[PDB]
Amino acid sequence: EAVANLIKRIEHGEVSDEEIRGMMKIQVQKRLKWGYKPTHEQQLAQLVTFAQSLKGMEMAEEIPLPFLHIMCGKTLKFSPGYFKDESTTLDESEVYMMDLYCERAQIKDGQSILDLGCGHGSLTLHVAQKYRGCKVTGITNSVSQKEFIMDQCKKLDLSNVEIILEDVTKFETEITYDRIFAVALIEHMKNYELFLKKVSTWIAQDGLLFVEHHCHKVFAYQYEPLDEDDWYTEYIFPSGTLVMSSSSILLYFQEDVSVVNHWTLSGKHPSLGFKQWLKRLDDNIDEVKEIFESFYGSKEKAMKFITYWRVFCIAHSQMYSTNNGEEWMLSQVLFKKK
Amino acid sequence: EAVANLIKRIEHGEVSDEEIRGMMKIQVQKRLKWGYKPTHEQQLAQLVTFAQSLKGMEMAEEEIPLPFLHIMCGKTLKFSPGYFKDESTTLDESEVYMMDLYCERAQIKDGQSILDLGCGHGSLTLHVAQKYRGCKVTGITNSVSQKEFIMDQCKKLDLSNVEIILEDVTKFETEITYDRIFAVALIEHMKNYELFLKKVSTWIAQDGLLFVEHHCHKVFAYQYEPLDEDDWYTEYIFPSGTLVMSSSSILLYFQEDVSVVNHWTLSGKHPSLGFKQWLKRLDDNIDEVKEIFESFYGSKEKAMKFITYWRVFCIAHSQMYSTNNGEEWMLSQVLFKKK
Ligand SMILES: Nc1ncnc2c1ncn2[C@@H]1O[C@H](CSCC[C@H](N)C(=O)O)[C@@H](O)[C@H]1O
Ligand SMILES: Nc1ncnc2c1ncn2[C@@H]1O[C@H](CSCC[C@H](N)C(=O)O)[C@@H](O)[C@H]1O
Repeated sequence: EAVANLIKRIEHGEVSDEEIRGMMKIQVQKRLKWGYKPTHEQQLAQLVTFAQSLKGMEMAEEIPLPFLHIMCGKTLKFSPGYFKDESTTLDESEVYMMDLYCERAQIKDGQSILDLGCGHGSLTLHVAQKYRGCKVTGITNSVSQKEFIMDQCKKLDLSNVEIILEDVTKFETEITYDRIFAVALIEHMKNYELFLKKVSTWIAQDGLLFVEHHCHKVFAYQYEPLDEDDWYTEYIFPSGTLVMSSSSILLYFQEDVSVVNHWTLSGKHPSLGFKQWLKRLDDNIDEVKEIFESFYGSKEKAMKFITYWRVFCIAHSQMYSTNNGEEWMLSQVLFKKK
Repeated sequence: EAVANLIKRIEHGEVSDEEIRGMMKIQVQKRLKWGYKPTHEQQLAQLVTFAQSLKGMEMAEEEIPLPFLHIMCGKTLKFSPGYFKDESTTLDESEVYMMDLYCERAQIKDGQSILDLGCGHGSLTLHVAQKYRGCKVTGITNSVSQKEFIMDQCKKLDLSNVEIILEDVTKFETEITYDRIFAVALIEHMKNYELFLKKVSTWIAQDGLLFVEHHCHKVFAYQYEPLDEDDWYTEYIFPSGTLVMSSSSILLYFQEDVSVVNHWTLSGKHPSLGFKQWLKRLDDNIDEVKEIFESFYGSKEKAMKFITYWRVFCIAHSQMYSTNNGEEWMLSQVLFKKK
């Protein structure tokens, strides 16, 4: 009704960025009041019941490279950076975070490395160049992502990268790997039990699996609108029904792997990154328009996608900033095979 | 150290119950300030670091008159919390309510083999054996007098499905496996949960389950080390060893040999009310308690030291579990399967 009509106003510029923030603040408080319970007994039961529900699901149920070069940092990382102090640039945050992944996943030169859902190869190429004795295998289901990475290997003279074009949920191999990364991938999964069971078979003897997931600190939820006045949910997530995990949810999925270590990082880090994405978009908006008009085939369709990404950045920067980054945040889990 | 004189003053009856309660409220606020951190990153790191420290430790560190337990405890001599539906619920009712809750949550069925680790005076061992005559129930305790009490109860109650093994659980070797294992208020006596759960996991039969209940803090874990030089509680209540207060989530990090099927907590109101009932029963029978302790401990002064211990124990722990409407210290129940 108005949920369709309010959007078009935003796309015309009738809604300022601060009004967008004010709207998402309303969305945030409704989600938080929905998720929190007055007793720990109820709060825990809500989580366990949610985790059990994922076990009755399937394991799981496009963006122009020139645009990603503008919005994302130099490594095209499609996942948060680590900000030491916001003199930290977007480019610096990508490297800081990937070195943190390497430290926490206990990467050693010479190991075989598997990067599941490698995207445009930020971590695949980071590890391959930093540890030249490693063999790094990335898996992506995107032809253009694989082609970009293989082209980077040429420009960078890398001989130790292989990219496999597959659906991770259907992939099968007899090969095992010393280290497996899944950075911002379980966000696209539903039955974590089946996902971790399959991945576990790929872990070599004494190997490790490192997972980073966006989450809320306490509770988990499917992206379903909260009431009639909720537009964010189906605007940002039009199709499918994905899951926002909680920081502790993977602790309940240790049938085939066991937790070695578990960390969280404050929502400040993803918030600062989304702010940088928006700034880069805005500072180059004319070039963004030409890229999108060429790819999407018209001015109006180009500006709908531009509005999407701006709202995406503004809304998620507000969400992750909530209460000094102590609501939505990042969870990193290190697993060994079990 | 004037802490000794404080202790000797409590024993001679010059420190009121309200003073003990107030002392514990101060202790509680200190422990909470110590444990809580301003960011989840720090809070979680504190818990994971603590869990990892247990993995390098020993499984555990290397006698109460029966007539006293008959007075203080409920009818089944349960040395662990009851479940209070209302505050019409009596102590005796709370024991049965809780043991029936254990049977429900551990999915107990007639005919199963049951192992009750650290069975104490047999509240749950006897509860299950009486309820399910096709079950074979084995309890393990390291106390001769506890075993003898349970076997005497088996005579009185005409039960033939109970065996009590007299053993230290941390050194116990068996190749028997069991459909259901209980560890109720036992890991409170353990340090290396990893080593403990590894050993117990070998006793779980095919498709079997292990049910653990532990007292805990909701968020953080700690060893019973004094917080400062004014802390009397820690070393008065725990005159030996470096025992551990678990957190409600800590066993989630010990799933190498067992994996979590379900996980619940219950409010600190339940243990709080139980300790209040223990104290009331002690006080309502103080003359016999003195008679029992004067005989067992010989001197009226040593008897007073031990009466005082149990009163302070009940007062302080009732206060501790009541903190913030029962939402700080509480009970955690975890159901595990093998592998
Ligand atoms: N079943 C599947 N098989 C392969 N890739 C998948 C997948 N489901 C999702 N993905 C991909 O996984 C990625 C998650 S985004 C993160 C990409 C990369 N890890 C980084 O940090 O930059 C996306 O590129 C998405 O298209
Ligand atoms: N290593 C060990 N071996 C056997 N029993 C032990 C033990 N360490 C502690 N215990 C016993 O475990 C019991 C914990 S108190 C709880 C007893 C019983 N589960 C109940 O709920 O009533 C005490 O009896 C204590 O002495």
